[PDB]
Order: sequence, then C-alpha cells, then structure tokens
Amino acid sequence: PCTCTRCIEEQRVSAWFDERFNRSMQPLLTAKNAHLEEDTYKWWLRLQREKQPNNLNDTIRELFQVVPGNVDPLLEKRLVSCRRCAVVGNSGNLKESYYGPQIDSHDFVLRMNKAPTEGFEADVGSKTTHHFVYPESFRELAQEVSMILVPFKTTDLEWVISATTTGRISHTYVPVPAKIKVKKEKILIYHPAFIKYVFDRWLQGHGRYPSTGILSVIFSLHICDEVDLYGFGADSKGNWHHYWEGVHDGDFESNVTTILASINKIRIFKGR
Ligand SMILES: CC(=O)N[C@H]1[C@@H](Oc2ccccc2[N+](=O)O)O[C@H](CO)[C@H](O)[C@@H]1O[C@@H]1O[C@H](CO)[C@H](O)[C@H](O)[C@H]1O
Repeated sequence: PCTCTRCIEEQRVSAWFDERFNRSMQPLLTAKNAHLEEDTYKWWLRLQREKQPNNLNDTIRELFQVVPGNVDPLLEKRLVSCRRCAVVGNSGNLKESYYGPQIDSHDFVLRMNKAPTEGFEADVGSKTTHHFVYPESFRELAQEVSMILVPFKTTDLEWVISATTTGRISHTYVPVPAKIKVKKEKILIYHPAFIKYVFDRWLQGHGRYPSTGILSVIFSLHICDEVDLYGFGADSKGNWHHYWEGVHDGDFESNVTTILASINKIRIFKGR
C-alpha cells in the first residue's frame, strides 16, 4: 500500500474505477514485452494506415539497439512508497494561474507536445521529468528530461532511430524534424498495447483513438500513487487555446477525467 493520503491502485473504493483499471498493464515498451497480439497489432496499424510498414518486430529490435530495451515498465515505482505526479496539459487556463511552484513540488512532472516552460515558469513551473511527444509534435527538450515517444504508426519508431542517428526521415503526413538533440538513453516508448487499453477500457471505443492528454493521464495512473492535473479543459470563459500562443472524442475524454476527480483518484486544478 502506498503511504500517500490515498492510493490510486486501491480497489473497492469505486467499482467504476476497478472495472477500468488493470494493474497488469505495462505502459512502456521493453524487449521483454514487445510481442503484440494480432488483434492489437491490426488495430494499431489502422490508426494511421501506413502503406506497407516494415515488420514491427524487426523495427523494435533495431529500436532497442539505439534506446534502452530493459526499462522498468513502472519507472521504478517499486522503490518508492508515495510517488506524486503533476500532469500538465496545454490549456490557456494556466495563464495567470500562478501554479508553477505547486506543479514543481511533485516528484514527477509530465508535459506534452510543444508546450514551453521558458518565460511561463510562474504559471506552469520549470521542472520536467517526462515529456510526451510524437514526430509531428516535438520540440527540443532540456537534457535531463525523459522523452516519452507515443507511437501511432511503425514510422514513429523508425523516426526515433533516424532522428538520433542518420537523420533520414523528414516527413510523415507532415514535415518532422530530421534530427533531435535528446540523448538516446533518455528515450522511453509508450507501449502500443497500452494505447489500445486506454481506448477500449477507459474510452469505451469513443473517438478514432485517444488524445495525447488522456494517454498521459492514464499512463500517470499506473506510474504514480497520486496525480494532479493542470492545464486540462477550457478556461473560465469557455475558450480552448494554448497558454503560450475530429480524431478524438474530447467530450467523452473530459468526462472520464471529471469522473476520476469525483472519486478522488486525481485532483483537477481548473486555473483561470
Ligand atoms: C486533423 C486530423 O485528422 N489529423 C490527423 C490526419 O492528419 C493529417 C493527414 C494528412 C495531412 C495533414 C494532416 N495533419 O497535419 O492534420 O491524419 C494523421 C494520420 O495520417 C493523424 O491521424 C492526424 O491526427 C493527429 O494525430 C496525432 C498523432 O500523429 C495526434 O493523435 C493528434 O491529436 C491528431 O490530431
């Protein structure tokens, strides 16, 4: 049992939560766990429908010649008794929220997409432990930050290989960076099967596939004991914009987070 006030894993608090949460899921890819079931693989290929993708097992073998192939799938949660995490979305409800110090007080701070901290630190914090990206939504990261690649197609895994070595992939469905500066040892890979678990069990099949925001939340339910959300949802005026500047069912995903908050499995900080 964790030593926090409450523990996300705890069963028999909410049967709605217990129906959905599966403690056996592994959120990160490793050489050990990389075999996909045929149904999961076919579903994952259908997300972006690449023509004639390379063999996935060959692609993953080549990937783990480059980035670490034996990460602990819960990032060494077994060595801590209360891991507290902040998941920071991109909403302009963070503007003038002054949430930075409270965000930075957490053990892990998880960010996503091209969201910057520089010049926004009083609102969004300066700490990042983990940052979710995909080739089409990447920005250079500070050297301490773990990069969590979320792969939506075979080419996303080939892009990690390329962008840290030969720099041969510069376009997917849009232009993508040919090179990144992230150290290979700092790269983590979101497991495809965990994407499908989010879609089937948490989203009950709503949307074409899950948004990055909700993938980040459910990932954090597994790796953390206590989760606080910042920068999710609209602002107080009903605007959806980013704090610095038809694929997903954002209303259904929103409602999952609202329900999670109502049963004290997360806390949501609404901002401004
Ligand atoms: C808006 C939308 O449907 N985006 C899809 C679409 O994207 C494009 C296809 C062809 C040309 C330009 C774009 N694009 O810049 O919008 O199809 C691709 C697959 O080919 C993706 O599914 C786009 O969806 C985005 O996918 C990323 C992950 O790659 C992430 O889930 C975004 O939230 C999602 O909008």
